[PDB]
Amino acid sequence: ASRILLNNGAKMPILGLGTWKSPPGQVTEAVKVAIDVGYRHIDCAHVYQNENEVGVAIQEKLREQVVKREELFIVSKLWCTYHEKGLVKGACQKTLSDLKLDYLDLYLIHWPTGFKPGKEFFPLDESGNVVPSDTNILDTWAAMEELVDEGLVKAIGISNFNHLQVEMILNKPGLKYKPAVNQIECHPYLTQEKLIQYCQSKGIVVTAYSPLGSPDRPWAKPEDPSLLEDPRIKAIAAKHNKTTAQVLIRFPMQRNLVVIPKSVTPERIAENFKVFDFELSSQDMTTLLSYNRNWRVCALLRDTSHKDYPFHEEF
Ligand SMILES: NC(=O)c1ccc[n+]([C@@H]2O[C@H](COP(=O)([O-])OP(=O)(O)OC[C@H]3O[C@@H](n4cnc5c(N)ncnc54)[C@H](OP(=O)(O)O)[C@@H]3O)[C@@H](O)[C@H]2O)c1
Ligand SMILES: NC(=O)[C@@H]1C[C@]2(NC(=O)NC2=O)c2cc(F)ccc2O1
Repeated sequence: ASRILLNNGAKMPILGLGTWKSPPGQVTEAVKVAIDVGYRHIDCAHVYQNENEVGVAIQEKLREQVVKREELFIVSKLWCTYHEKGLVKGACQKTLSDLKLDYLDLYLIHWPTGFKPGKEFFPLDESGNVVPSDTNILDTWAAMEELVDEGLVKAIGISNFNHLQVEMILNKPGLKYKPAVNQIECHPYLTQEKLIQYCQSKGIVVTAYSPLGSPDRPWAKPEDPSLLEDPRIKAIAAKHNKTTAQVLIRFPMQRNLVVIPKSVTPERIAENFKVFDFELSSQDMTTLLSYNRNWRVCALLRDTSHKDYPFHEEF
């Protein structure tokens, strides 16, 4: 089945296109190709600095009647410098304008960490530390709930929240809407069994980011593990007559996760979508899970001092 049921009653395509690092002069065509080939979920963010260009593609394909808006599932995130109650609505509307939408299917708090508002996405003090905001994530969550009540977003969620932070929202006094999704890093080197189990036990759908290991991450090093070239994973792919990437995408799908591989390459975009025609065995799945090494691509290493930094806790 191509979609999963959220706790807001809407359905979310379990496969989406990521857009972090997608160059602004390539991402319009990437999203047009993705929708042409059958993608119905696009994962976006203001901090990616390319929403206008993603939006151009979405609008053209609506205009062309390639797809209807009801059939698309568009996701964006609230960046850390906009956690203040007075800035949330504005941030959302700028993203909407850029994406040329009148609503988001899903809007996520991008990180539990709030930063000082301003032009800079990573505001620094004179000694190099990121400057935090005094806003806490419970007041940020209430502002996200307002967005629902104003019709700007159909669902709200969180990203990069650890289990104690998910729990804090779940136990927020006067909680109005629970989070629908927690978007976290997840791949065979970071399998996240504990956090996923917790979120799913709570009815919260987990989206797996960097499922291919983010080989274009800016800080990659030639000696890092490589999922795509791990011969153990190659072997499993070979056996199923699929590519390694296809295996890496099918893997979270069979854990009842949503997954959002990024590509701006038309051939790979199509490749990545042909994952609905084969099944990994239970054994394949346990084998993939065994490769966990708690290897994190996205650890926000410029702000490990934040009170709300999520990755000091085990999960
Ligand atoms: N919530 C957050 O904090 C957060 C954090 C990280 C990522 N994300 C989201 O998750 C998405 C996915 O993560 P990611 O961008 O870090 O990386 P990823 O999706 O794990 O990997 C993308 C890299 O893989 C390459 N690639 C894609 N398909 C391939 C295939 N079939 N064969 C070989 N190489 C392939 C891409 O190349 P080309 O593009 O050159 O084809 C690109 O270099 C992001 O784009 C973003 O939407 C969210
Ligand atoms: N260092 C990190 O872990 C995050 C990763 C991350 N990528 C992503 O998709 N979400 C993120 O927040 C990102 C994206 C940016 F545009 C800029 C910084 C950046 O930092």
